[PDB]
Amino acid sequence: SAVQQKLAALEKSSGGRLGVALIDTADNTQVLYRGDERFPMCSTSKVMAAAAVLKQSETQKQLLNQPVEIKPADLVNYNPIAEKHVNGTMTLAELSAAALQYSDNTAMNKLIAQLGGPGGVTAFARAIGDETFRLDRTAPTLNTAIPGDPRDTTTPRAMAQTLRQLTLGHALGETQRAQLVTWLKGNTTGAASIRAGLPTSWTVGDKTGSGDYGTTNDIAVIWPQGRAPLVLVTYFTQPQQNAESRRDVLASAARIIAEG
Ligand SMILES: *C(=O)[C@@H](NC(=O)[C@H](N)c1ccccc1)[C@@H]1N[C@@H](C(=O)O)C(C)(C)S1
Repeated sequence: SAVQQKLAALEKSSGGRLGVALIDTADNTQVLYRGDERFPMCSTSKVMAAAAVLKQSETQKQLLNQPVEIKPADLVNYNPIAEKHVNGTMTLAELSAAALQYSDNTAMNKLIAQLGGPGGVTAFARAIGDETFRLDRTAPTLNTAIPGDPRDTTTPRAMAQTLRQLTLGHALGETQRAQLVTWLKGNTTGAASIRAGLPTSWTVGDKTGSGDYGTTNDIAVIWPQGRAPLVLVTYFTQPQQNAESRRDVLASAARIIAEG
């Protein structure tokens, strides 16, 4: 197509490896660029963890109100919210909000522990039909993003298909799906990524990701006004370990997609 040429041109101008997957839910067509290649998810895998706890809430009705201790030894590299409740407690609802809207790594590790380890997160992915998603490590070592390392990776095709079933499909209950949609719309970390390349009248819920080798990710569900919703995944990684983040590439990919 024409989007393929411009995405390939954007990737050439960036010096890195770009992966894009779009699903238009009006006709279920797919716009893929390197859609079957493996990319490090970094903190875009947090959506899987929050959705798995939400799935647990379908049986444990009062699970999200359960308090969880935040002790100093739980602190890691980036804890913007959990820093404020040390020697106190946060409920699983506020931990999911801290993980999704502020990318709190301590909040993520608390979701992983609630699920019985990273194997419990991958289990939820297989239970909803995702055979590519694999979580192998806790935060922050899941952000190492070594080239060729299969740990903590997924493909754009699989992540877009899964994100649709969670936010638009019916892998979750209504209260759970609406709670996940509300969380993603309140994200505070994606102003410079997918959101920066979309028409400002479009409402977006998204989750960003960052890691070593300049890894810059963003997955998003997009509601255009007067049009069926869309799902967009943008993965980007770079050859140099000390590479700087490239959120501008994610915006440019979204603009190329939105024009399509
Ligand atoms: C996952 O994406 C997380 N990233 C990390 O833990 C990295 N070790 C890191 C990268 C850059 C600065 C500090 C730590 C969290 N999610 C990122 C994001 O959404 O962009 C993050 C920078 C907020 S940290």
